Amino acid sequence: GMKIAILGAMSEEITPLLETLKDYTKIEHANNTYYFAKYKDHELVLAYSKIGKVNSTLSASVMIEKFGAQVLLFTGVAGAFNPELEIGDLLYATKLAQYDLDITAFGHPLGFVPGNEIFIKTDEKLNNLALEVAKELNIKLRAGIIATGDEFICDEAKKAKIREIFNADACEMEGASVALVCDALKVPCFILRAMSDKAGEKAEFDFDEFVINSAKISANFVLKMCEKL
Amino acid sequence: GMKIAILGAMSEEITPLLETLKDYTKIEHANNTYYFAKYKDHELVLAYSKIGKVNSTLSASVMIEKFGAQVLLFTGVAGAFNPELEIGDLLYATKLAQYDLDITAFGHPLGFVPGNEIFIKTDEKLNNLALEVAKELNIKLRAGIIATGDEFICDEAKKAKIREIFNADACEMEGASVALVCDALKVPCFILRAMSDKAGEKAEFDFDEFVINSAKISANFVLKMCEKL
Ligand SMILES: CCC[C@H]1CN(Cc2c[nH]c3c(N)ncnc23)C[C@@H]1O
Ligand SMILES: CCC[C@H]1CN(Cc2c[nH]c3c(N)ncnc23)C[C@@H]1O
Repeated sequence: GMKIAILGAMSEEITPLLETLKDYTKIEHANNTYYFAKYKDHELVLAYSKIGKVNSTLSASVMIEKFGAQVLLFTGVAGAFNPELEIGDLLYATKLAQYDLDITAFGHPLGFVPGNEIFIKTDEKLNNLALEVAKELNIKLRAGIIATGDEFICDEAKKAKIREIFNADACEMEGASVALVCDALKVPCFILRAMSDKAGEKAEFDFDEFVINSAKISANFVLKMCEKL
Repeated sequence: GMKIAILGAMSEEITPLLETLKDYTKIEHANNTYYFAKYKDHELVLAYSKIGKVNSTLSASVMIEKFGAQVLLFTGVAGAFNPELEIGDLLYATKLAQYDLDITAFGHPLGFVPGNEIFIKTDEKLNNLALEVAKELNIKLRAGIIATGDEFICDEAKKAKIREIFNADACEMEGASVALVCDALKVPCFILRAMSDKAGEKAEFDFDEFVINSAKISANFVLKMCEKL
């Protein structure tokens, strides 16, 4: 009966969970709304953070430090880099980096600042739980590296560069920051993304067309994981 | 009295305060150390966050949500954009933006995400307090706009662009994120920076030469502000 945080970046990523849960209580905090529900005897706290690294860092910190979350599941969409990924495919992050954290003028690798590492890992036990849920429900699930930064990527050259440097399978704007917070606060973290676009030419149009559906796929999956916790 | 958080990004920005305080208690939390001291009968919490937006967001969130800080003073160094600023000069931020928060592909202004604003303001009463301290101690103090992002700027073209878009007087990697956290959590925030470099060609060398001294200037000033709180 651990307290579980479920976090997305946008309303579209969390609204499907709220509609499935049906009954919940709202609390205004940190210029946002935090939702509280009981799901199959688990206390849940849910929110969308708003877009980007700072917003998602704040929400993760609030869910743990203020509301006492003991596990955090992130659900949302992402831009696909690995050519085997199609729109709608699920990817969980084994590790994540910030591609736009840059003090390389002083000789450091891209994504590195003193005191930290380039990559942050997610929780092994949660990742193994996800694999058993995927097997149980006959859902295709890929493991990979996610590159996080505060830009919407819609450029083939930029995509290729980030993929080359970090061996990244997808990009988004919240994962590495959320995973960093959870690691710092000793909370098991799981980062799941469904592909909404391929992060190249006209990715903005694919995102618009597929965000609602891809968000539902990821949302469903994390709610099934809550059952096995 | 109110509980005061004093936050920097690097050891160089906070160590001068610790040496002045002499006596304090260290607590390991959020993969970092938080320092607790009494200064002229004011309860302080101090830390350096480590570099960048995510790290500084986390520390500000911890200081407020976990440790109950009621006011937050940020102290450190910055890269000067306004040509009237010289190395060592003090600038407090009236407002701040994230120059590298970019969903402009969907038509939004640079620095904007839905639910937030382009600029975040600092606390008027703290800024006026700083002006009285500057007058009292005969210290030159300038007000300006600070642009925040996760890159060390050492490029005249980048400097010119950020200055043009945001009317920014200086740049750094933590201010807008810290100010955003404080605003979200209803905590008065003050952001003070002493110039370490001019953010152009060979800014890395100027930073190295002047960081220790510039950091001490900012650190001294925020400690004097604590006396008037
Ligand atoms: C408004 C769009 C930005 C949302 C969607 N989300 C994930 C994402 C999907 N496709 C992406 C791409 N091509 N680049 C970056 N990130 C993403 C990150 C922000 O919360
Ligand atoms: C590795 C050094 C970067 C430190 C110093 N700090 C302020 C700063 C001074 N000069 C700057 C410039 N030209 N660009 C960005 N930021 C800065 C931001 C990071 O915490």
